[PDB]
Amino acid sequence: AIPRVAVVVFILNGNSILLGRRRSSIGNSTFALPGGHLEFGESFEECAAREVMEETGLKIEKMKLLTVTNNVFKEAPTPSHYVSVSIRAVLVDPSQEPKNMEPEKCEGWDWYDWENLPKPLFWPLEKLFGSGFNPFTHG
Amino acid sequence: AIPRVAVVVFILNGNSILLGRRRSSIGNSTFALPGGHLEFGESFEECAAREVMEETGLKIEKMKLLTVTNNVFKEAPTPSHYVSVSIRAVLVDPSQEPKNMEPEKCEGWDWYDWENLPKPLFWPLEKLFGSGFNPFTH
Ligand SMILES: [Mg+2]
Ligand SMILES: [Mg+2]
Ligand SMILES: [Mg+2]
Ligand SMILES: [Mg+2]
Ligand SMILES: [Mg+2]
Ligand SMILES: [Mg+2]
Ligand SMILES: [N+]
Repeated sequence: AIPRVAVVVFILNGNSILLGRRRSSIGNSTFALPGGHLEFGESFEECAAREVMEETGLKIEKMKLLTVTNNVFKEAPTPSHYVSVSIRAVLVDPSQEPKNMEPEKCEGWDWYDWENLPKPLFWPLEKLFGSGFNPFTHG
Repeated sequence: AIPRVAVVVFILNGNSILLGRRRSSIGNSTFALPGGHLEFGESFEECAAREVMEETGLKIEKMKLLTVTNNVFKEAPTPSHYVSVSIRAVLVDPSQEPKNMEPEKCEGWDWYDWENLPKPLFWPLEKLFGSGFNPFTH
């Protein structure tokens, strides 16, 4: 069991970010960002765009590094440890509608306003926001 | 292969940081930070303190997250991909001096002034500095 790298993406659209409820052994039914495992040789930005495309169909651009978090799930059915690298991005076409391209892993994607975020948030996301982190203004 | 997580540590002492020349198949003889592989279940801060202790004997405190870099070495004898999390720290005892605890991996550790850094820096470190990154003010 070793720590595994994931990239997670804050897609900023107006005052909103894209979230979707997980269908997963970890954080089931909680609202989370699009994202996934970093592949060998891939950059953070390449991973962000690929994962967003694979999961939502959305085309993003202007990717920027935000932060990194350490997320240990010792009590999961398969104990897991993720190191999650967060990336900010925007839509190439702000009118583009999300699709649920991996519908066995997510209930669906929707936009949520920064001042009216849904609950329950996936714990790594809630914990990060609890530190005061704001993807619109960070860095 | 798969990307592997390392934690690397900027130990700030006055205007200086700790660096040591690698003995390695990647970046041999270049100046690098103390650090190493994150273990399962470990926090970034726990890893930083453990790796610094194992490599230098130094006791550090006040750890703080700085940034993360993606470092691919496709050309290495064994192709490697590291995701490096940088941590800032200071010495518990400012008078403590490092020891070369793992001479198989490093020639030794010394303090280098921010305005007079040595060369060659290990490429991930040189590339990070090339972006304007400064561990004292970040
Ligand atoms: Mg994945
Ligand atoms: Mg994947
Ligand atoms: Mg995917
Ligand atoms: Mg190591
Ligand atoms: Mg090690
Ligand atoms: Mg060691
Ligand atoms: N995660």
